Amino acid sequence: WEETKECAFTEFFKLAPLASNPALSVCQDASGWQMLPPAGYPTPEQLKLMCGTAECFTLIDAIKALNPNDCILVFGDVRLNVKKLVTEFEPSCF
Ligand code: NI
Repeated sequence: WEETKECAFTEFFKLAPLASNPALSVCQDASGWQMLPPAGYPTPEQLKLMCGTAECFTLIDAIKALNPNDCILVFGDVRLNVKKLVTEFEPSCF
């Protein structure tokens, strides 16, 4: 994956449909991990809760559906590659 190159700022606007996705607040509330605003990669306890929550799978797939680019999303001191995150999530649960 791309580990250095930053996303264009428009990458944030690509995330807009998640605000109309009911899986968003279910996953965030259940796990404590936030996509909006981005908290970055899940912490270990977060990931454990996400992997046991159906709606988190739904959300991650929803994010996949947005065609995230292979770049680093920067939000203050938060840095993550969303494309990497969503692609590696399911195996990360196993
Ligand atoms: Ni790489």
